[PDB]
Amino acid sequence: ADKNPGSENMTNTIGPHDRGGSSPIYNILNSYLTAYNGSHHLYDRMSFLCLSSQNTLNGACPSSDAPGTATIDGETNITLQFTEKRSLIKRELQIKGYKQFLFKNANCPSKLALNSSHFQCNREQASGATLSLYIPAGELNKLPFGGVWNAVLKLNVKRRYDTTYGTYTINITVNLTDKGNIQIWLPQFKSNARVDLNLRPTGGGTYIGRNSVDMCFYDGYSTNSSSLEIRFQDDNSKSDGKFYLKKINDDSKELVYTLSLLLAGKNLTPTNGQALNINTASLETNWNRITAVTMPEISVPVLCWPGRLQLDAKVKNPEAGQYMGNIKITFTPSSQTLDNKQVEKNITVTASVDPV
Repeated sequence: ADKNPGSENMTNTIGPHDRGGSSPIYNILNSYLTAYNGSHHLYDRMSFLCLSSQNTLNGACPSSDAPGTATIDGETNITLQFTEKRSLIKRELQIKGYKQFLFKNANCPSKLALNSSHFQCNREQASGATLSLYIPAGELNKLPFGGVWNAVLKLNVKRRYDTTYGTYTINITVNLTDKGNIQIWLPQFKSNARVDLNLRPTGGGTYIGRNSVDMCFYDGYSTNSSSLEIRFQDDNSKSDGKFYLKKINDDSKELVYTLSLLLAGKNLTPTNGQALNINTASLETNWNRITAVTMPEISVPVLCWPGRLQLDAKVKNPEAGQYMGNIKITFTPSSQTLDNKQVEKNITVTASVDPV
């Protein structure tokens, strides 16, 4: 059908793609018709130019008509800046671009650089042209961490050495997950987290203690997840929502403690085995130098939801000795409904009742 060139606004959503795998080719435009007319030949030399030759804000690539009359065969390299939604971190990816001409009586489907001079097919003038844009295989692998990476590609649509018809504004959104790196990060412990309750006698057989453990909940997605499920649980599940330390060498002797959690500005009170479901929108985030669980690498600090877990004990007439228990923390960040895996972290909790 006939088509008159002009400005257009487009949207592309890439993904979700997980950083654990190599990224495949992503088609942004495939032989998209930019212009065509069956009677005249005003569209016999369609060209596409970036707005700047080096500034990647909206895509950097040749910003004027190629000066040589020689046809430039092949594809144009476009360097495009992507900004991660939450972190505001900027990185550049390559987009490949090319045009193809349409002729009424013959076929010359050579790919031409966006900038190229026009040519005739068997002495015939083109009647129109298509535009193709894609992200080459492997480009996303360059990105440093999971998140929502956005770019706005801009190309002016032109009749070579003549009228500029308008601008194509192409919004590209890359949903880059990093599932293998979803984790509960503990700044003070690479492994085997342990806290002692620091019990001290206050007289009358009463013992009081308090300590805390810092953690950060990381979704491998720059905190773009809209909700999280979090739970704290211990061995001694006796079904009363309480947490117990047991005397080493004497399981029958127990010691009760309680938990409170400052989760990114929200004060919570976790009870044994009760899952907490929190909407993410109002939660604060912190930057943490969180490392990869295995691979792929997280090369630069990432956003996460910080939590300070406080353990309190006020205990009456406990028997002297060493006590120990475990807290199993589980975490599941929401998803657009794939439905992420649950991850965990274990904290060894101890306490000494020492009347000295």
